Amino acid sequence: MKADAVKIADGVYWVGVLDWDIRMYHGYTLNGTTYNAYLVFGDDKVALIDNTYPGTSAQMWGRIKDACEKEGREFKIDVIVQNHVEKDHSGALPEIHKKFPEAPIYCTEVAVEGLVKHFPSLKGAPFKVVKSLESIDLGGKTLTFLEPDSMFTLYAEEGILFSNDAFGQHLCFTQRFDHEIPENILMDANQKFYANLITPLSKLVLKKFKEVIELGLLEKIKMIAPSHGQIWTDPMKVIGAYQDFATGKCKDKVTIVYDTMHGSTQKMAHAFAEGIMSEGVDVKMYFLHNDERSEIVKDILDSKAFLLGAPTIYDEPFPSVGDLIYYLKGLKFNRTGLKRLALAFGSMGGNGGGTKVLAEKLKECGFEVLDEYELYYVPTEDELEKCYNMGKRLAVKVKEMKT
Amino acid sequence: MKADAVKIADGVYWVGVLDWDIRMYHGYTLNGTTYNAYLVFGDDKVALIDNTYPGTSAQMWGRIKDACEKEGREFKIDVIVQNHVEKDHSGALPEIHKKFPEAPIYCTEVAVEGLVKHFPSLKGAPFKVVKSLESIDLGGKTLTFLEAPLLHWPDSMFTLYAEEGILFSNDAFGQHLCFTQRFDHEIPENILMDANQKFYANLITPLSKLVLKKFKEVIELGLLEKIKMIAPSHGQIWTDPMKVIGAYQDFATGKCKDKVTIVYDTMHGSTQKMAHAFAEGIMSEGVDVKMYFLHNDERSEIVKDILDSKAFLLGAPTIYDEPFPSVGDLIYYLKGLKFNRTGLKRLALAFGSMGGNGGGTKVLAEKLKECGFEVLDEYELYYVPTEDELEKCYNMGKRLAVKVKEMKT
Amino acid sequence: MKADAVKIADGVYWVGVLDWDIRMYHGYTLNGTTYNAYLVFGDDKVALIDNTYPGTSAQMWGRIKDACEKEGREFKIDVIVQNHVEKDHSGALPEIHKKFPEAPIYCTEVAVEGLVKHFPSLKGAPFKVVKSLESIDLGGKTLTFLEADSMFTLYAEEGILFSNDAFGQHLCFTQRFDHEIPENILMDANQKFYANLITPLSKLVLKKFKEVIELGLLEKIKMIAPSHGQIWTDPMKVIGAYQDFATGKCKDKVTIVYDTMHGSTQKMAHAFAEGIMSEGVDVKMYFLHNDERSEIVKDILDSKAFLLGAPTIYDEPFPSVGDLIYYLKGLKFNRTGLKRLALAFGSMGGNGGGTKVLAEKLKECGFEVLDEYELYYVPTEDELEKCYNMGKRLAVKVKEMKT
Amino acid sequence: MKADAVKIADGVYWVGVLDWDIRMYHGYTLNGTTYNAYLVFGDDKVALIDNTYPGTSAQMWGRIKDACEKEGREFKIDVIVQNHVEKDHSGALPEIHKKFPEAPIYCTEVAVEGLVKHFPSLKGAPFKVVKSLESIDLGGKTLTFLEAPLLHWPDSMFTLYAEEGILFSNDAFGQHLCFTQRFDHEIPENILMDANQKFYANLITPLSKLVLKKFKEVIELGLLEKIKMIAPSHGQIWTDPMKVIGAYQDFATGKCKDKVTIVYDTMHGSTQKMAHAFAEGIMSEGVDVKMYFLHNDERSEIVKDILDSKAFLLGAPTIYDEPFPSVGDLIYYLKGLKFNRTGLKRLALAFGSMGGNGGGTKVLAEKLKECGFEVLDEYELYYVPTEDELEKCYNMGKRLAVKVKEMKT
Ligand SMILES: Cc1cc2nc3c(=O)[nH]c(=O)nc-3n(C[C@H](O)[C@H](O)[C@H](O)COP(=O)(O)O)c2cc1C
Ligand SMILES: Cc1cc2nc3c(=O)[nH]c(=O)nc-3n(C[C@H](O)[C@H](O)[C@H](O)COP(=O)(O)O)c2cc1C
Ligand SMILES: Cc1cc2nc3c(=O)[nH]c(=O)nc-3n(C[C@H](O)[C@H](O)[C@H](O)COP(=O)(O)O)c2cc1C
Ligand SMILES: Cc1cc2nc3c(=O)[nH]c(=O)nc-3n(C[C@H](O)[C@H](O)[C@H](O)COP(=O)(O)O)c2cc1C
Ligand SMILES: [Ca+2]
Ligand SMILES: [Ca+2]
Ligand SMILES: [Ca+2]
Ligand SMILES: [Ca+2]
Ligand SMILES: [Ca+2]
Ligand SMILES: [Ca+2]
Ligand SMILES: [Ca+2]
Ligand SMILES: [Ca+2]
Ligand SMILES: [Ca+2]
Ligand SMILES: [Ca+2]
Ligand SMILES: [Ca+2]
Ligand SMILES: [Ca+2]
Ligand SMILES: [Ca+2]
Ligand SMILES: [Ca+2]
Ligand SMILES: [Ca+2]
Ligand code: NA
Ligand SMILES: [Tb+3]
Ligand SMILES: [Tb+3]
Ligand SMILES: [Tb+3]
Ligand SMILES: [Tb+3]
Repeated sequence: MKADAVKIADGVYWVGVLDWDIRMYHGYTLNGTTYNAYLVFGDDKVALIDNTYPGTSAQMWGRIKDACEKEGREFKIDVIVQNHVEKDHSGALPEIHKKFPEAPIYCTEVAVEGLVKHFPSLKGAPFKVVKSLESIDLGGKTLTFLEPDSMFTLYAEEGILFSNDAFGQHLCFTQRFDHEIPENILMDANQKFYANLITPLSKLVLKKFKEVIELGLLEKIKMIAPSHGQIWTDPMKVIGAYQDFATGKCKDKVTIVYDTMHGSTQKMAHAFAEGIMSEGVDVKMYFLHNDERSEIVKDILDSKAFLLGAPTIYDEPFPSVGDLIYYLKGLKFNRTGLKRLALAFGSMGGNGGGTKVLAEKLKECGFEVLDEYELYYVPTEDELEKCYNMGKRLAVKVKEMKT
Repeated sequence: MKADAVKIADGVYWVGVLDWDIRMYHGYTLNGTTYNAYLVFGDDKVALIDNTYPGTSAQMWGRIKDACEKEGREFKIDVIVQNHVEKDHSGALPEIHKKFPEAPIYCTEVAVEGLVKHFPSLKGAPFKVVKSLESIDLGGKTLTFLEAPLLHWPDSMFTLYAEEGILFSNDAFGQHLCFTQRFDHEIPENILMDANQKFYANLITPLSKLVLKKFKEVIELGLLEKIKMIAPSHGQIWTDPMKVIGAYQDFATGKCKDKVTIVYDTMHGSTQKMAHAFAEGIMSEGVDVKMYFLHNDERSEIVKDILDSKAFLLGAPTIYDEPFPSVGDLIYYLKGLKFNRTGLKRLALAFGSMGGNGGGTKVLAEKLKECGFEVLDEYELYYVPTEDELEKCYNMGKRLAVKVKEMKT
Repeated sequence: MKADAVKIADGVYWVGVLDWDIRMYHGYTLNGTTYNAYLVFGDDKVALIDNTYPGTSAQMWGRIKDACEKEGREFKIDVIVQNHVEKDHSGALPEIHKKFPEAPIYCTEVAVEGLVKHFPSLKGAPFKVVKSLESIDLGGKTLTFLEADSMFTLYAEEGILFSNDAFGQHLCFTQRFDHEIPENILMDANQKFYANLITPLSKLVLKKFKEVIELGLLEKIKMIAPSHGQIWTDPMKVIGAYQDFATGKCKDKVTIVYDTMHGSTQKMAHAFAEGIMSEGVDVKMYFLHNDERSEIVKDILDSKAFLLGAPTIYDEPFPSVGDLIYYLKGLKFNRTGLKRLALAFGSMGGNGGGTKVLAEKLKECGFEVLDEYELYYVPTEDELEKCYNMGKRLAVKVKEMKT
Repeated sequence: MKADAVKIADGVYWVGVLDWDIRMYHGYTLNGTTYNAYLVFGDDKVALIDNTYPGTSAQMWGRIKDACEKEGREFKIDVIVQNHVEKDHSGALPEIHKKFPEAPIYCTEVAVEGLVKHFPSLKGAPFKVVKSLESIDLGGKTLTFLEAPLLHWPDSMFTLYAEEGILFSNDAFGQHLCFTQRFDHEIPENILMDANQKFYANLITPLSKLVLKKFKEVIELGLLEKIKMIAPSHGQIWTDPMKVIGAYQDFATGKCKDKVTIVYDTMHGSTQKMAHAFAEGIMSEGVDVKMYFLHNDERSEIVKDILDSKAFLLGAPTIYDEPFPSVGDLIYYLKGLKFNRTGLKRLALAFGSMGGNGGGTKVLAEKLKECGFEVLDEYELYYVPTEDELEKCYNMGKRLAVKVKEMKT
């Protein structure tokens, strides 16, 4: 396939893949994504950093051949860098190794095991295990590798950090850089990526950033080139966002999620929202029947409170909540340093109990559950006024919470 | 709307609603359903048994008018029977009460409170509370009301038209089917019995001990033989009531097939490969397999197949120390259904792929035990299975299938 | 239901409905919408302008009650204004007329017929037919009705135009005004609304705007309060956007749409995109298997070219294209004054013919069809280079077209 | 992957793939399917008949190895048969040729060009072009290749194992079903025949005149009686070949039921009300109705029901002078299927609601005529139907149903 490479610096090209048509990846919704791969042309050696998903290499090979032609160089890769084992970035490694079998493959020790388990044809390939802070000279360009299957690669002379999934966003535009798309789209996508993939590592993000700041390594980063989405020409913008998300900096905002069979829990959810809105607090409303866990958690990330509602069905809450609860148990939002507030609610026709389960699970997920409200069938006008008042009292507590 | 009634016995008509276009109801998938309502014409009085979902009464009113015209009777309803409070059978009650405000409403004591909570305009309506058992005479036809026959729902009743032995069972013995044909014998048996199995699996499973208790009582009392037809609130009318009663007895006592239901989810395909390998092992022993992929399959079809399966396998990869979250929906649903209430603890295996510390399979095993399954083993592997690891899945599936065949029915 | 009204001016409130959970309306996808209704308090009479979808009045009644309480007025509506017959804005009229049966209903002559056909209980209601430029005095506030079944209502003293669907956007936020949400979200939603609902009326928008500019009506508009979405505190921003869309002002951009059974048409679509991108022209890629007609036409609206691809199935193009083609026949993009460029493409296994149908239908929809390309089964490397070259030549022509 | 082969006759095995988790294929909905591949062991040579979709060969290789082991034979393929080029049956050919590069590949002349276009690594493979009625001897078993039997696809052929009368028919007589059971008689007849009807409706309808021509040729010549089993490329194997042959004859000649298929779309619900009212009229005459809502129903199920319906109703509201656009997808699909090729011009009515000038119903009538239907009438109304307008829909449906019952197929 003929496909053009994009120059990102002198002798450095993006040779990635535009996955235009994918709509979901591991339960994360998106309007396409990219698998970013990079080609560094030293005076003596050409290095390929990461690659692409199995079966999607046609674009990558076209861009590699285009870059080599633009550089007046033969079609040859001398060094292969594999920053991560996951197949969205290593899926073409068996093809690359077959075409260039003498090119050493630089990766971590655990990555050698993971890559051969994925791709048995790589058994006996020339792996060069990196045990951190190792560097190689390409001829006027230095690549420093920093580590368990993942690592970052720094092109030292220009300060380009090949950060793999860190600082990535699932976006698929013809534009390659952060500044070429609307800021709201970029930052919303970055927020979704942090919420779904970085939240449980929040304490690690804080610990690592202080080390990097105190050592003086932050100032050596001029560009961040991740494995998905846009390339950051303003690295402090994404670093700042990660710091805010890792420390629990939230808006005066509440995320409400519910499911319903006959509509009563929906009426309650809307009534809680009216109470919250009466205090000038923002609301995001999600209906589990047709909304996505990945968008929900994006909004929980900068919300100070989270309401979850569902009716009772055979003594349990409506089962769609179990998917979100399992996902929240994995994400561990309390790792951000904040225990967001919460309320559990729902309608019932007999013994009830679903709201009691929701309250217990919200506490297990790290939320500070303030109250529960379960009612019988269709809410009366007075019961909807109770939902409003509860939402109003919650919204006052939200505004009093610092940062 | 002009719509014809269907005669089901002398002076008894179906006047229900064909909900042609609904595809899902409380998370239960279906290709339309019906809201079955019935008109019983006595010599002196007419009774309407149940009605329909809010906003769907146009067909019902057309059929009621047609039935009156076929009977040579005035357009009048004397008695309103509510066998349940849920809006799929009581949604038109405010309209019926407004048209016929002196027609008493027969229902249970709790149903009065539930009906007024749904529909405040019914405050002050002429409710007639049925306590345990009560009969009324329509003139040559007797309706006997039986309060909370499965005990669990105090808002429900069965109504028996005694002289012809027609049991108006409400949701009991119902199936979510929408055909122009009204009777059990007018559609393919597999469609009818598959729909009945799905209805039991999703709605009756946790009440299995009560179904058996109620059946033993009815058989020892001699009431079973008075039932000549079962006219439920959804789907087909049973002209062969022992066929559905027999099926309910089998499902309530845990009579299963030499069959395994496998459910999994996957991000990169490794758990899928494992699931297929377990199936190959099971199939090598002549045991049936149903395979479900949680990415796009439905909880309501899954539990239909668990109901007559002797084993259940659940697989998912690990994502941040937990199993892939789609399993949580099915696990919450199984916790509600309580399959152990059938008297059988179906066998189970938990499996999955991992990239680091793993742990998702140990969570699946704990949850399967909480849902009442007898978890025999767990198998978690690293990334893509090797040929030998797929052979271990096959062997595990083969050993499970031998155990499934040795389990007595 | 307890729900607060929002003051938009002295004695003027938004008393609408937040339809939080709707995801589709007449085949138009959205993340909820609103049904905006307005309450105007004259010194002598109170007027309700529009209302809401059947079964969604709970919020509206709560906000009306709240507004009357904030004003120190009794719960009473003296005048009812119905700017449109469609049920998303007239669905509560039977309830409003039942509560206030002596309140006249102001609407156009055709609207009386359509409202009684929807709601037979309104037979005998006190309708007051409007012909155009009719005014009513509420006591210190004047409402001027403009017939344009639909009409605009102007609150003359403050220059507030109640424009019904004109200038609307399908958005559901707690924030009510244009300036309170990200500009990209507002303008993308406005673009989608124009593309799906105003495109075929483009010649009328330009005729009306010229009439309104030549006269002194435009400067009397200080705020545009539509029936969906945000209220425009900057009315020239949306009027300007409507002018651009009605005159065919496009970007150097191409929208590519395709469907595929085995993946060959997808490969072709991606190869055309690579050619287009080599010339610095933007690409939006849609896959009909799971993408939406309403998003597709949003992007066609500011694209200078449109590529449509599909394989042949029993001598016809893959049937999903028929839905988009029927929709484009209704929208009439040539009414913007521009015949956007187009190419038809696809793969076949025998006699083919699907691309010839696509090319004929694109011409019927008003596109300037430049070429067609149909190939046999999987494209070879040379055939993908042909797609690239065709896309490259199209992109040169796109850049030469005067905006 | 370890996976067992299934013996279907002496030295003949199914070695196919269970695609458990697929839900859609080229716009055709299904609950999984299979890619049926077969191994014929003669005394001296083994032949593989078709294979599977790219990336799904793991099961196939396991079953091939298993069948060899069951026969006490080495793991070797001597002859490769490609009854079609399409990748669901040729996707593993590059792997099979790489493992057994001297095994000739029997296929049609066009098929060589199509296979090399899909798979360039097959350039220089040992293709053996078939011209029809050609046979090969495997040692006590004979395979007879029949070029383009349905005529329309020059890439296809049928293979007959002459001694046992097993016809490997590729997609002809196939069904998209995925069960552990392999034969027609091991599953409910309604599931099998409904799946067969769906397969004919979506894939064979436009070839109906060729089906009749081919069958007439086969019957006068007497080759019909040499067919003891039909082993297609998807779904169940026919141990009762006259059952599927009979069904194909009925579908190819336009034998229909007293049945009407109604399809509609709606924005505000008025067209839905009309559709339901037409159905009530039809049902009053004892004629069957299938109702489809284009918002969430599938073209492949719709055309299944059109195939044995004597009439077809299509409704949609007007949106900017055109019918609601979802109808365009169904119309494009019907233009391809050419139901008039069955020899019957099914009756039709176009209907819809409008808010201004209308015109959508006139477009629907023109398109229905282009698709080969006999359009009897059109009915377009303003906004919400009144009770009298719904009575008109009922009466129109009643008159259509009387005409449906008078039609002799
Ligand atoms: C299938 C099903 C099972 C139910 N099981 C229970 C139950 O175990 N306990 C209970 O209190 N209510 C049960 N209900 C009643 C609902 O909880 C009740 O209708 C509630 O008002 C529904 O709220 P919703 O309108 O938000 O769906 C059940 C309802 C359905 C349809
Ligand atoms: C977002 C994400 C989070 C993950 N978290 C973990 C983890 O916490 N522990 C672990 O062992 N593996 C983890 N993995 C790796 C997967 O479990 C691993 O890739 C596995 O092989 C996937 O199985 P599958 O192919 O069935 O999806 C994670 C993978 C992803 C994409
Ligand atoms: C159900 C079906 C019907 C087909 N009909 C035709 C046809 O009428 N004419 C033709 O030339 N090819 C036909 N083909 C072959 C396809 O056009 C061919 O595979 C094409 O390359 C598919 O493109 P895609 O890979 O983009 O789906 C048909 C294929 C299928 C599966
Ligand atoms: C976006 C849109 C465009 C419309 N365009 C037209 C039109 O061009 N001509 C017309 O007669 N009616 C038009 N209508 C009105 C519908 O045809 C009318 O509301 C009809 O009653 C809808 O029927 P349904 O309820 O079955 O959707 C339009 C409606 C909408 C929402
Ligand atoms: Ca340079
Ligand atoms: Ca897309
Ligand atoms: Ca290890
Ligand atoms: Ca349907
Ligand atoms: Ca009487
Ligand atoms: Ca008892
Ligand atoms: Ca851990
Ligand atoms: Ca254990
Ligand atoms: Ca939503
Ligand atoms: Ca008129
Ligand atoms: Ca499935
Ligand atoms: Ca031999
Ligand atoms: Ca011939
Ligand atoms: Ca017109
Ligand atoms: Ca006509
Ligand atoms: Na009421
Ligand atoms: Tb990644
Ligand atoms: Tb029910
Ligand atoms: Tb509107
Ligand atoms: Tb096929």
